[PDB]
Amino acid sequence: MLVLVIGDFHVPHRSAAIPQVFLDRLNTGRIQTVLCTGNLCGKETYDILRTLAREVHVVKGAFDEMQGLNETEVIKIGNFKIGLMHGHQVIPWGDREALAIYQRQLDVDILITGHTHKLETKEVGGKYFLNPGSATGAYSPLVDNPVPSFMLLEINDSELTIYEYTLVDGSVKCERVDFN
Repeated sequence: MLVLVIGDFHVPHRSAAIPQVFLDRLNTGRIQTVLCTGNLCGKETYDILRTLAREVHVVKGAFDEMQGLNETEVIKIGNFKIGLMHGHQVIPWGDREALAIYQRQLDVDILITGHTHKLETKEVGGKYFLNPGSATGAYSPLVDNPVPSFMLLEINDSELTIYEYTLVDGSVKCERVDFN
C-alpha cells in the first residue's frame, strides 16, 4: 500500500503552482491511496489527485468551498488506522498535546494534519503524527519561508516508511523515516 500524503495547495488571493517535478514523480507511481489535508485550489486540483491514485480522500480545509467535504476522515491501511483532518481546528495550533487529544478522539494509530505549512514527521507515545506541509509551498502566517513538500508512505502491515519530499533552492530533497 503506497499512500500519497499531500495538501495545503491554495491560500485565498495568493497564486501557487505545484512544482512540475513533483507532478512528474507522482504521475508514474503505483500510488494506491491519496490522503489530502484540504485547501484545494479548486476543481483542477481534485482532477489532478484523481489521476494519481484510484482512491482519493480530501478533508475540508480552512478555505475549502467544495461541497460534501468532511472535516475528519478515518482510513485503515495495513495494520494502521489513519486519521485525517486539515488541522486548523487543533487549538493551540500544531501543539503536540492538542494533536494527541485529537488522535485519541479519532482512535487512530496515525494522525495526518496540515495547516502549519511545514512538513513534519513525529512519533509520540507509540502514535504517529504526520504533516506533509504545503504541496505548493504556499504562504502561511506560521512559516516565514515555506517550501513545497509532500509525503509518500510505504505501509506493509505494521511496517511504516515515510518518504519526505521537499523542494529546496530549486533542488528536490528526500528523507526516509523508518518505523516498526
